[PDB]
Amino acid sequence: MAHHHHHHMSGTVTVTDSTFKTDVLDSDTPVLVDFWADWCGPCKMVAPVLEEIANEKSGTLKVAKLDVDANPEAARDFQVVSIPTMILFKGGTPVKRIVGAKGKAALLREIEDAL
Repeated sequence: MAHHHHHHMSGTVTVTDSTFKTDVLDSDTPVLVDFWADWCGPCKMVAPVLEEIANEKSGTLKVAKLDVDANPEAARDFQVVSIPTMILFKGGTPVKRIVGAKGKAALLREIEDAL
């Protein structure tokens, strides 16, 4: 029976729903979740633009993603009409929400401006 693992070390990782309340909820940090495709089309465009905000933000936060194609129920559950959707959580709660495939600048404004 192996308990310890070497997966947590991995930076960007998708957090399951059952583990969400164990990771997000538990942790008291701003969880950046993105509800888009399986990561290929849009992710390729929102790859750098997203990394920028993270690089400037800090190196502690966590970036979670989910493939809508596989988890379509989760989309509608959180009102998701567009593919490039994102929700800025904080302590297991949707404090902010941003949607749209734009540059780091704009994407960054959608947050602060929304705050």
